[PDB]
Amino acid sequence: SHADQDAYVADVDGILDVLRAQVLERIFQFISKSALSLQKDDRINCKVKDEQKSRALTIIVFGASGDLAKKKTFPALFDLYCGGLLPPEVNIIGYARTKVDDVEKWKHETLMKYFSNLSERGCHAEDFLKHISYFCGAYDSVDDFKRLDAVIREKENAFKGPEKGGNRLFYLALPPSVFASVCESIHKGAMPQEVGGWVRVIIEKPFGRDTKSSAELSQALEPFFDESQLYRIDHYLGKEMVQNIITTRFANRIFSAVWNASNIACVQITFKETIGTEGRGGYFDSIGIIRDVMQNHLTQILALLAMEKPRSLDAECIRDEKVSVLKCIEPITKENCVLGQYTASADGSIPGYLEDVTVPEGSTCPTFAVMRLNINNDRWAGVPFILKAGKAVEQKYVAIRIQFRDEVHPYGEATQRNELVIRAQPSEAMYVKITTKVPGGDLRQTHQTELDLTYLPDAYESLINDALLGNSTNFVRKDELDVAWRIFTPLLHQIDSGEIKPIPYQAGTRGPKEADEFIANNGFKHQ
Amino acid sequence: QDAYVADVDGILDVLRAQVLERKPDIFQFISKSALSLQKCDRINCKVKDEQKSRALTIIVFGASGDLAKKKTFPALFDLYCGGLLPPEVNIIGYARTKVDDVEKWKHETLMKYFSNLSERGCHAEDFLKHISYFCGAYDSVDDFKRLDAVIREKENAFKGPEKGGNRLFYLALPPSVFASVCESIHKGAMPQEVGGWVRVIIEKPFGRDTKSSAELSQALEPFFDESQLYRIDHYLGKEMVQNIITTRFANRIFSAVWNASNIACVQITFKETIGTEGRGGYFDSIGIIRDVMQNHLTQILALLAMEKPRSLDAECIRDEKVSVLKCIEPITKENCVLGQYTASADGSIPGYLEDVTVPEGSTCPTFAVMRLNINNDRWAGVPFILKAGKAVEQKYVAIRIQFRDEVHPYGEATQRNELVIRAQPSEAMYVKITTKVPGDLRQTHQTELDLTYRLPDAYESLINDALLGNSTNFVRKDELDVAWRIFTPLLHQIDSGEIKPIPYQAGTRGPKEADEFIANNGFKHQ
Amino acid sequence: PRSLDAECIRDEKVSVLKCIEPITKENCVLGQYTASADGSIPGYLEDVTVPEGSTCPTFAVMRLNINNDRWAGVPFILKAGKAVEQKYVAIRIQFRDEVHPYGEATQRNELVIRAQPSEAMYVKITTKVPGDLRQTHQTELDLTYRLPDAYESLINDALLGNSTNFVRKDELDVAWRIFTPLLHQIDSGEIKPIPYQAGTRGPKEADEFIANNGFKHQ
Amino acid sequence: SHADQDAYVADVDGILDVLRAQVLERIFQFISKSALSLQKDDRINCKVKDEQKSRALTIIVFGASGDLAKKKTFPALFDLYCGGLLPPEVNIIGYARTKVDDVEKWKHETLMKYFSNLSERGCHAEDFLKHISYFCGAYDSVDDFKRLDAVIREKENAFKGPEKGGNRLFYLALPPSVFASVCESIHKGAMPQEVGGWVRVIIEKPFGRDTKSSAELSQALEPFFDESQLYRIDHYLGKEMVQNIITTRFANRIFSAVWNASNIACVQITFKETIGTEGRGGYFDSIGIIRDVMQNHLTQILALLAMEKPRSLDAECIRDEKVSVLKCIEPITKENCVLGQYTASADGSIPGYLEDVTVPEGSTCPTFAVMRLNINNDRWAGVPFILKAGKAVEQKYVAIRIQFRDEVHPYGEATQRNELVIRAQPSEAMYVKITTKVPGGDLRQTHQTELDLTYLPDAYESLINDALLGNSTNFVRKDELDVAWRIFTPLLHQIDSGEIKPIPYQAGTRGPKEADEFIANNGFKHQ
Repeated sequence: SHADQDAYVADVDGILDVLRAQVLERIFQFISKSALSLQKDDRINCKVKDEQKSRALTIIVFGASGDLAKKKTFPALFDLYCGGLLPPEVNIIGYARTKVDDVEKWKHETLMKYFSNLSERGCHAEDFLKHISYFCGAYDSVDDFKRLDAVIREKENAFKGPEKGGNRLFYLALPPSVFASVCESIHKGAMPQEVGGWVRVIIEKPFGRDTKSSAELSQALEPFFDESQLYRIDHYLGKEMVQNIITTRFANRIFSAVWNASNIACVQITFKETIGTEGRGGYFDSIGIIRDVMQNHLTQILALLAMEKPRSLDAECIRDEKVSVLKCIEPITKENCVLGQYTASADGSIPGYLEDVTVPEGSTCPTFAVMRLNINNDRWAGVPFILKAGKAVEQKYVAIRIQFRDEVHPYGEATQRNELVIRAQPSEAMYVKITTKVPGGDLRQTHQTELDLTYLPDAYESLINDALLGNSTNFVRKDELDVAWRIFTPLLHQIDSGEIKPIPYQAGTRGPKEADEFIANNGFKHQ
Repeated sequence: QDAYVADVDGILDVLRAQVLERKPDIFQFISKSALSLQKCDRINCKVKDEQKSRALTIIVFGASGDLAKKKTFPALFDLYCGGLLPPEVNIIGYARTKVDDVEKWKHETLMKYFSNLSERGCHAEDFLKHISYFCGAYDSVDDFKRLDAVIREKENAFKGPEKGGNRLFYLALPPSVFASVCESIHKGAMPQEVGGWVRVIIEKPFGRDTKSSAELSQALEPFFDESQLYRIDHYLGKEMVQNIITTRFANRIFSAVWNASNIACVQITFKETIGTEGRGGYFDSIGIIRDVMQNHLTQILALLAMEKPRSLDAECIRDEKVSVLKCIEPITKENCVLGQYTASADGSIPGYLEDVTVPEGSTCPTFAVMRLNINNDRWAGVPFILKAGKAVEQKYVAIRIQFRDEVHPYGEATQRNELVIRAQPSEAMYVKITTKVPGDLRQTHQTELDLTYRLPDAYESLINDALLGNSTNFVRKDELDVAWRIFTPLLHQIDSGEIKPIPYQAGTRGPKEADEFIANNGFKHQ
Repeated sequence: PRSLDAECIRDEKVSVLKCIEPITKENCVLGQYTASADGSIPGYLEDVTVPEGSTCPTFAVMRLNINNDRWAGVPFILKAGKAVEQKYVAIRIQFRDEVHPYGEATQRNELVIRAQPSEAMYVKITTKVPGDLRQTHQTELDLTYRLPDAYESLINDALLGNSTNFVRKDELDVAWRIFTPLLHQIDSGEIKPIPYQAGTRGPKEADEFIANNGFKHQ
Repeated sequence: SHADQDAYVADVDGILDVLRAQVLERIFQFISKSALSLQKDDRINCKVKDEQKSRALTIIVFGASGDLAKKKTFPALFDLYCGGLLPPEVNIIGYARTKVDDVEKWKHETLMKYFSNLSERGCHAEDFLKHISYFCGAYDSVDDFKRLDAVIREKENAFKGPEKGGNRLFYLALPPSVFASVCESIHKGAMPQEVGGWVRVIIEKPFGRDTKSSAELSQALEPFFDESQLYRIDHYLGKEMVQNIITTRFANRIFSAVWNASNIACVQITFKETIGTEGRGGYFDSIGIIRDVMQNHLTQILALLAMEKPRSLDAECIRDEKVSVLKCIEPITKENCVLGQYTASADGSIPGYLEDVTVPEGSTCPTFAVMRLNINNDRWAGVPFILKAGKAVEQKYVAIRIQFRDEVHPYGEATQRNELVIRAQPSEAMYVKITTKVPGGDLRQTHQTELDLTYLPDAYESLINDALLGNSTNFVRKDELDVAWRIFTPLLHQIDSGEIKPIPYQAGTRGPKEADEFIANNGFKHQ
């Protein structure tokens, strides 16, 4: 029955392929006619693409003096440069409100301080600054963007290459409250030239804090930029993990056939940090652990892991699949959620969550959450999916763990549950645990063995790269974002209404003992 | 063309997604989705010889109003493109505001709202040539005499055999000015004695209770009679009414089951996803019952429940509409559940009370389920349920007739048959029955039999009907009176606060209590 | 098996063999070796103790059909050859391809259990290469963690009284019923061995037979 | 990519060198430990060698009365003597079946007639004969070899030098049919004394006539003598050409870096003689031009020229390389071979091949062959290699010609293909053709110039010398010989089966016009 669902998809896809094979030799009405008839039977080595070095490119980092841009975005562009993935004629413009006199001292004192000191990159720092300009403006004056437009065209017409016009990535390293005006501004007069050039806009979290707030922003931006252009970025989702999820499964019959209710006992996605929040109640307390990394980061990982088979690796096909599976998820219930808030470490080195000037005294805000999701579809019905996130815990870990059902017969206690782990932190690792024979001679003399399925810019860097390459896969689409918010918002309301409460846990522990009881009571068996 | 490799792949991508959602048993589904994925011409004149034999003038009062410019004029345009207006048709937009440039007015106020369809848009300029603007009062006899002269002008120039002219007056106005417009027409701009009829379309609301409605009917009747008067309900399509009347009355099978001994319940449902959209203030005076239930749903009920007409002539159908309505008991508060929408989850629809033009403490229902009792031989003890809702989970209008179950012998291997007539979001009509599956008789399948074989839309259908003089789908004076007597006690109870609307979230089905009410009044889910 | 006891394993050996249809001549390609290029292996017919006109096969590929729920329509191919290109004994399970979505960026997974010329057991899968998902690599996962050799293992087994790897009487009977019609057809001359040169893989027709019965090379 | 292959070899060799540098200061397990840790980061002037004049040496020329021995081997030993490369105590024994009475008249009438008359050597003839003995025996009687053994020990114990025992070179100037018995005979009782002495055995062509025949001989000899002892000799491969091939390339970055597919357009190895076969159909007709010089002589030249880089100049390292590259050669096809047979010269002075009593009338035997080999490896894939051999042609020539790809841009017709020529006959010559500027002044005014890369016993003599010195480089090893035969045998079969036929050509012409068309159609452009 599980085999027939997959077979039905594979049949449909096979029928579409033979239509495709025909309708690529000389119209909708040829589909219907063929349907009836089928029935009857060191130096930066440039790695960039040709199209990439074929037209001009300007990256505009708006809010260029803000912490995010100088400490993260520009150092990330710097690494892409060093790794030979920026086009060689790349123009980069930091835009910001403060007027500046010595442009070169700004690049050095505001930007360079934060570049990578590593000796493999030290050499290139000054090289990369030749590509950077400064521009002083506001985020709402149509004037300033007409001025910017002229500056961009200056650099664009100066390009020494075949195609005219210029591609423009607008990076809004800004508070979301200004996204709408900046976007309207770019629409009114800083879009790429008519002759040629794509436009793309990277926007930064938070993408609202609930269904309502998030949809307001989407409605606000959608008059000016469509889903082929907008790129809602998640700093923590890396290429390497996404490929581990998609390829390992979908390229391989062995894994594909077991990726279902009939074979999987339980699935946990875990995001754990030893660091706390000290001195950042300024952002965190309003947000909480669920909105911070679970609604956005863990849920995209879930979507990629649980989705049905896309017909191809085209980005929007994958995104279609993320949306369909997210739509099968029941809104999380307060009955399926255990919350924590951290207090001071036993040793007394790390201070508790409430022990912070920037945190409302008596705050009830969760720094820890374990929850069970139910995915109601043919593939997943009944399978526990556990999401876990926690700050100030025992170790820094990010992994998927899939636990498969035991074969009780006939090995019994001489075997145990196979598992598959996809780890991204503290380092990349992907393995299956299986039971093998030992040499030298009874059949029940067995070992556990971990098979290593394993065969560079970091997560953030590779997202900027994908956006330059025009690949939307790992970016949350508008519809996708809405559904995710609908999965979490009702629980978030019950939390704000006090209906469930965080359990205290000392910084440096696993978290609340009740969380582990919860996990073990939701289908997981300790190895 | 590496963008031919692309677009067909997207086509396939859409087909794929269709089949994986619906999951057919696949070639034929792909076949019939390819054809649903497809689905400078001269206007061929489809008009009768009586219609081309005399001049026609259509006068839209309130022409610069939202109803007339967004709905009436685009409708007339569609009829023009469809060949359903005579070739020499004269249409006059009458309004109170002076206009420097009538040609600008035509482009900016009307053409803006014409269907931007390829096979329509290229007639727009030809259509505007049939349209004039006229500036006047709605109550001054001299203005209608000046209108009369503007019309006679066009009539007396008619390039055709009969003299005089037919005049359709469309009153796209508040009901408060109808009496004065009608009187003004009576005294000032009736058709020429030499020849032509006068017809007058008037828009809802037709009062807000028995008394006010009767007052309004008495205020109009000295000027126009029920052969002239056309109380339009925009939603009642020709296609759904043929479904209701022919399927039943032409067939022994459906005639024979259309009664108390075979029908468990009947539900007439009107659902929209839109809210009041800023215009809460206006709606707050009316409420959902007066808005669509006392008028639209009740006409549907009438047609569904009537005895057999002495003929298929319009007034015979109307007589039967009247007779069955006369058998309906006034709705009680106990047989009524009210709702009032709150904000949608994504906030695209603000709550009904969030609208600043809605007064604090409003108790106005945006949703209503109720039960009517038709006390006659055909219907005694059969629950008729009317349901109407704004800001619910989908856009949908349908009749669902559920027949009594056959307990023996199939037991749980069968369930209640249904006949469904849907008008929105598309036309369908079908029966759910149980059939065998291709050893045991107990192995059965619920199956749907499609009974249903650019036509004009429901509103356009009614305007065409009024041009041809077919009264069928218009509420007659006596019919209207009786309809108000069904609902007015309930409305009084509601206005005295005896029933309170239950809050529901916009985008949901409505209050859980409304579904329980349906399930408690003869409906089974299965 | 109902358990890992020897006779339970043997019961199951018997049951599955009982589901196999007798091999037909049409599902059999025969070979007979000729002299190696360097003459180190004289041709089969050059041996004086071989009678003139011998039609005896030194090589055989054939297909068996296991008619049960688990195996219906799965080709099982047995191949045995003398004087071919290498010394080798292995099981190769090839899994069905995932056409969508990787297309030509993937290929059929395999599980291989080799005993000769050394023990190996491994799965071929496709994995990602460390931007595009379409960039993939075929990789081999070793599943295998002076022990006695195969023959010594069996004698030890007989000393300990473990029957597992020995053909039981009923099992044997059933095995003969799989092959005997084919052997009769072969002894009546209805199939003729194709000459192949010693040191080569065997007749080209044997490889084509494999490729025509569900195996893809890639 | 071509640069990365060479770089990979040079890296590996560099890693092995640092292992070598460590593991020469105090075991396999030290390789693995150092591997992980490297990751984390007139009168004869005697020219002979000391070892040579340090132990006794007996050269036994078996079949000493045969034509080969008296006309070639003994005169060749005579020249080595004159050139001061035989040890001064050298014993030389001619062995043969005829019983002889006056040993001194045999040396004079059978041997001396054929020594070099040249006045620089005339003087030494009688000197060299003092070193020669005669021995009468058969090639299968264990008795005779025990008798020989005693005679050798006689001469060996009489040696007036430090080390005891005696080194023995057995030279089988014999028909190959007797190699096996003579070798068994020497094994049974004429090997060097236990105390000391190497044994070496020179055997003479033909080494079979195909894969099967050649491997029989190898199996026959290998019970008695291994590959450090057996010396399959090719009279025509000279030291001077071998060094030109190996040194010029492998000692020099300039040549090494261009010795590949990416730079070379085509390569021809040519062996041409004006002489015919008259009165030697007795050997030739059974053999043909392909087996005579192409399978054996041209192919060793090819191997040396095409081989990958050996880690050192140790002989067996070079031979390993000859084998690996030979293994990359596709068996020659009849589609890639043009054959000729010569008829009488136009002038009518040289008689045709069939015009000979010792030649089967109607013989189809090729006196001429041009063929294309494909070497399927990273270095050579797609590069035409043309072998050409012909008897009774226009000139006596033996040369390698390497034709490099044109640099079309930017000199155009003011430049042409560089070439490298290594000639051995009619005289030694090695040059590159390149394009230079002329003085007195446009950049496109250019000349062709041949650079001379040039800075003594003959070919045969220097092979006997290498064998005395124990150097196997220019001798075909057992595995090497097998692979070469596998490259040629299938074509030789198609030839014997008549599937391609020789074209007639008049003695004294280039050969068949079709051969030159063939060459020009296989990548070569005339200068």
